[PDB]
Amino acid sequence: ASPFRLASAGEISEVQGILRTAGLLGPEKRIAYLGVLDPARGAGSEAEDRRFRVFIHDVSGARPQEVTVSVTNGTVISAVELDTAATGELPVLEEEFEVVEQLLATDERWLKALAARNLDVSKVRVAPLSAGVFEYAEERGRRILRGLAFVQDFPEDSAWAHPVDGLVAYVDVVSKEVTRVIDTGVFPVPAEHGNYTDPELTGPLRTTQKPISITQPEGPSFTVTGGNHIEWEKWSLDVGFDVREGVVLHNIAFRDGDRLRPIINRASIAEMVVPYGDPSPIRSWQNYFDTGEYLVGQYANSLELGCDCLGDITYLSPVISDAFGNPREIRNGICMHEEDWGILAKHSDLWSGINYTRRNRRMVISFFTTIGNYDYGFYWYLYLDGTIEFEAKATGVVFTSAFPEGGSDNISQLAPGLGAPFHQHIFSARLDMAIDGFTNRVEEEDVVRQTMGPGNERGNAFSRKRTVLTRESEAVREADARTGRTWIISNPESKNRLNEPVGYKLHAHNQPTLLADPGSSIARRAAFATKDLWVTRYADDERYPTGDFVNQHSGGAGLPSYIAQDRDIDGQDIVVWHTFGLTHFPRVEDWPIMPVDTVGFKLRPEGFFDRSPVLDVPAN
Amino acid sequence: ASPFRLASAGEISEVQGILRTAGLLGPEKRIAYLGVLDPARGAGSEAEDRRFRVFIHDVSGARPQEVTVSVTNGTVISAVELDTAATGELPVLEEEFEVVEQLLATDERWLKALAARNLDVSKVRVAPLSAGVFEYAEERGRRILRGLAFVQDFPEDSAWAHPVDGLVAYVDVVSKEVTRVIDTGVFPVPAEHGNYTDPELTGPLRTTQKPISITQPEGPSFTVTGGNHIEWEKWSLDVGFDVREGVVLHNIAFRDGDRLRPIINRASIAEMVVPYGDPSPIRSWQNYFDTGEYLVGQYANSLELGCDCLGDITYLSPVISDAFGNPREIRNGICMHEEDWGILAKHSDLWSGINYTRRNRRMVISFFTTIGNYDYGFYWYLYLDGTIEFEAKATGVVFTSAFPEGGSDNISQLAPGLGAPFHQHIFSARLDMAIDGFTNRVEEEDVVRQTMGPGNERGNAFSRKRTVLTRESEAVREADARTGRTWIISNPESKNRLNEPVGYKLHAHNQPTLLADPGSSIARRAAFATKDLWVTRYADDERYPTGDFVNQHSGGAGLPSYIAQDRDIDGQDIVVWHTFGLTHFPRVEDWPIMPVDTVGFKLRPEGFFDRSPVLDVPAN
Repeated sequence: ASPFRLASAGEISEVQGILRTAGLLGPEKRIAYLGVLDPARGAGSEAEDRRFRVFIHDVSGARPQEVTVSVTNGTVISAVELDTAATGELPVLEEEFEVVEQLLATDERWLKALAARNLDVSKVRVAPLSAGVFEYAEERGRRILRGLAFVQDFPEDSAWAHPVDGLVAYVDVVSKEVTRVIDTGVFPVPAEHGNYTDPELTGPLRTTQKPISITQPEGPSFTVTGGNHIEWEKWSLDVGFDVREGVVLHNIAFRDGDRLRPIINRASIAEMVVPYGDPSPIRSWQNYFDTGEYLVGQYANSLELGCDCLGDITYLSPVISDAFGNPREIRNGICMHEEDWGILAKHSDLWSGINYTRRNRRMVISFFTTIGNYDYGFYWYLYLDGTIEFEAKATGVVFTSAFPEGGSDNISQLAPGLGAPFHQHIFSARLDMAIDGFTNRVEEEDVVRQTMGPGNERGNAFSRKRTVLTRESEAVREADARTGRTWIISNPESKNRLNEPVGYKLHAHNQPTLLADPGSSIARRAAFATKDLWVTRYADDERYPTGDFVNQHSGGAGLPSYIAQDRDIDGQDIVVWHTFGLTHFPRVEDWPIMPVDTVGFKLRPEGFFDRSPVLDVPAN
Repeated sequence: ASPFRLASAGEISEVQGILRTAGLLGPEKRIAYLGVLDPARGAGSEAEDRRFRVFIHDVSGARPQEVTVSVTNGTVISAVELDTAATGELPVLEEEFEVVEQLLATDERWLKALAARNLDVSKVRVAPLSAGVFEYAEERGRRILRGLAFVQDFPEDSAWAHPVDGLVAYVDVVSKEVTRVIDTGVFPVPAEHGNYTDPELTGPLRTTQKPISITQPEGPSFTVTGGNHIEWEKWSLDVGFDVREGVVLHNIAFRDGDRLRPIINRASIAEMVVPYGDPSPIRSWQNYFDTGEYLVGQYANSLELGCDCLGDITYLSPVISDAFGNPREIRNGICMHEEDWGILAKHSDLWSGINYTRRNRRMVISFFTTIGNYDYGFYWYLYLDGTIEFEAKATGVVFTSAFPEGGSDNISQLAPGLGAPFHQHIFSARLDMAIDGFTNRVEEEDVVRQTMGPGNERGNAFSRKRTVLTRESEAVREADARTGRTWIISNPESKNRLNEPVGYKLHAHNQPTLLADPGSSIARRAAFATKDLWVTRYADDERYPTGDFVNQHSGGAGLPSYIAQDRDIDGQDIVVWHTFGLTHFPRVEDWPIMPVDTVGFKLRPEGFFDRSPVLDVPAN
């Protein structure tokens, strides 16, 4: 049908079948990751060769393996044994989070820690956080997780309101042993509850809200064919889904007259880091790689009609694989609908007497993911005028700590005795560019100010400078809001009627990048977050900014290594990597449940079309 | 009733009556401006003393006058004669724009200019642009306008498509004489039409768009009392309207429990400049002060249902005064409605098993204004969580020129032989702060990075610094996106339950400010645009960043002078002035009609409330 179609339950089963028949899926193997591979560069090869990539964990202690399978031919294409102590461990497993509370419950030094605090073990919940690479040399090669405790007064209580400070415990999940229990001191456990559902806290619910009914009596303007192909207002694309990256967009093209023009080949949020700014030994190791370590698409929520998505909604229910190879369906995990977006263009002309007004619309493709305390919304927008935008919505419950008596320079106080450490939410978007084809280049555009004098008189002139990025070694860029720095991706071999290269301009929000000291562990492991834009030559194996195995890997694996190749990017098949995020100094208004905050970027046509592409929109 | 209510037709008439009876409104007087004054600082004075301010122009040649009237008592409170050659001229009059095409039509040197270009005078439209203060010493004291020609092939033709380059003419509108006609050279007149209504250009209109129906079967959630008082989701305010500033917001307060908390006293866009970056003598003088010189609210459009504002709309029809003192009604000039705004807060908790989701809503108050080629949308948003946001939407038709053969560093080409000079759209918001009262202060917050070492180990810590602005002379600030610079406005005498000052944080977009050389005419006249934030001590006569008489004034009159007073702003009655804008390098996609582009800012609660203020929102 289409080589970009969503993986079916049948295919997941066939992989389990092929892995089983080839002796790779024994009773002790666990699938840490499984996802389809994208078709190869060279769409000339006719015939579907639907391949999958599988990361197989081993519970007895044996070396894990990276396996590639071809469901079409029913064979295993390759299988490599992995040296995790070198290339990094595999993604964490759902079944492993549950082991850290169980193991520590019967640990003598943990129980002694809780006794000194008069805390009942049946009420202590332990949060299984990923472990970076720090001092501890005995963790190398071993699959570790770290726990932090939160007291839950009753089954429906928000344990986040009761952090147990001064206590951390490392645990080896494979051999199932607690490697350490560190107790720096006793901190009072914040007693105030944080139950945003308790009528005591909420007070009487407002009755002033009248309904806002959004419908489409004739149905949506977009069509879905082949399960995931979308056709909307001249736009064309395929909505894919990977258990690691979540929603992924393929073949984004625009129908310019009698021509389907490609813009972006593949787009996804390829990584996401949440570094913590608390210098305390109890949290200085805290860094979530939501995409790399936990796999974003795995924890996707099922969206509800009227609550999560309002209007005329069309859902997609992606198919994931559980740890044993059985197909698992995320029902209504993808929302799709069109939205009104105010005025698109308007002018009341005095001379002609013509009054013109046109409404704008955007299409929305979204999914939500929950990862421990936080929930994130991923939104992609396509507008009538050719603009493409991405938006991340951060919500959920802020990670808490104890607010030290003397106050703190790295923690916010949210209630009496309750703290919340400073952190960032950093995203990395992978944009496989196909601006009117694969011959693309990136130019950095700066505004330039002119001194009053020769050309200038009056001193009113100002210009713009554009330098082309030619080699990968000079494609690592920093933002500059003062000079209005932006980046244009063009195709030198495709020109508009004015005989100028077609292009698209990238507008960043210019928020701060990674604040962690340059020599820190997190700086090395998340080097991508230290710069706003990276451009690399395309390669099939260069998929993530942090590499393929992020969990407990030591650093350098992603972009810093790809970039060292110093490949030519002037008029080639390039990939743009945009770093963007939020610096969060939690405020009282964020407790007990955090209201949505947002970050993103957008891409607008820069001489792509011959004139305005929305001249043919009617007036409803 | 309420001293903030909209000026009625009756009051406008009474002013005409009082001005007439006092011999100030003779047959030769023209009202260049008329608007109510805001109540005095000291709301203790009971009894309405509804005053008005009137700028009276004189057509015979006599000195204009600034008059203050009290419609309540039926008397003229004060009347001063103005020396325009010193303090600046009055705003331009509608009846004066029409004189510049008529005068030049019978001017020998103009006709000779058009003859050399084989252009028929009955087809040449002249655009009456405001005149700054430049070389010409003979313009001082005289009321001047400058014209630029555009050919209109037929009555419904878009003349913007046919700029007549190399030609400018200055005209004295009061004595009605053409002072100069400058012809630098003949430029080919772009022949391609730009009629976005012509089916040739539009092609067949799309039929793929299905309706999006937005209704409210039970009516809106907001109430309007006293003609302009709004009560919506704990929000309280008065929607005013001034012919110069447009929509103005008064007494913005939030109902926190059994308490109506003030946040902002008065908010408006007090100035707006559109500088042009073309160094050519034909346009190097071009600078629109949309608010200062043309009066934004005067050119407000009447909004249509379904086209301009969609949903359950409630209109306000402000009353302006024509040039003779007669009440003129702008029907449906103000749109008001509430909008759904996605997810407000959401979390699916593993430990408690509780799945929480709440939708967000924003209220919208908007109006649109047309000024020559451009149309601007002014939008104010109030969200459930206490966030306040402003958004300017730029559209219309780009001002065109001839694209020089050798190309240009300050002009964009939009079609064959058709150019469009570089420019900016700069806005200035005046925020009269009343954060929980009038004892406010402004702190500039910067993110601070920490070196790996002592407190830090691991090098993961990062903080925030906050310096208070105490004297007006140190309250002139520049943005810094790299360190995440923001500004918090707090009330040192009001504290939250954690015993910390209540506040609100200002988030700017960090776009570039004025690019014009420091010593230029426009830099002096629009000094406010050279810095992102200004804070001044409140005073009744300090109303605009550019002063009271912007037209042909030489510079320094606004903020640079107010600021020199060096008044204490630490815990006083302060006013925040935020500069924000768009740098526009027109692209082909902007021709023939420009799609909406936006700028703005927002203010979010920073420890204002004791906890999240949206805990009581229900789940519809």
